[PDB]
Amino acid sequence: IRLPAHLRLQPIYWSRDDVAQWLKWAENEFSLSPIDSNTFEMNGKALLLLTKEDFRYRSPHSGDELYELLQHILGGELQRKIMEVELSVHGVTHQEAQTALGATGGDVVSAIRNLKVDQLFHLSSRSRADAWRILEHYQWDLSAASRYVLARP
Ligand SMILES: [K+]
Repeated sequence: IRLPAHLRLQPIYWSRDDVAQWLKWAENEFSLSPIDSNTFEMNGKALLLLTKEDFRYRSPHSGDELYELLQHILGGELQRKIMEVELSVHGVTHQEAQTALGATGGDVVSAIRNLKVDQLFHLSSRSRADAWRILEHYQWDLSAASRYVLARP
């Protein structure tokens, strides 16, 4: 039906109060069994990281419904992807994560690798093929690849 204010923002901006308000909205809109407000004590970012099994454990009556709503109706899937990209590539901005996912078609794996080469390339005068060499050499661990180039004699 109609989503309330604040619930219209992306889930990554949902506060812990917004999440409780979301649960209330879904309960009334979908005639769910009463959901205790202390069932998801976390903000919208955390919410996106729970698995479907986690939603079922926390709400046996409605967990799977809530997951599908959040992830596949309210845009949770893309926001989980951008958050994984941003957290897998230190130094990446949120806007940059969105841009890289779009540039790879929602392929999280390609987007992370593309940003890792960008980040390592940014640390020195070495070329992009040099940065690729060090990343491949270090099994795409950006932390170790970075320290290799920073600690050269
Ligand atoms: K590029």
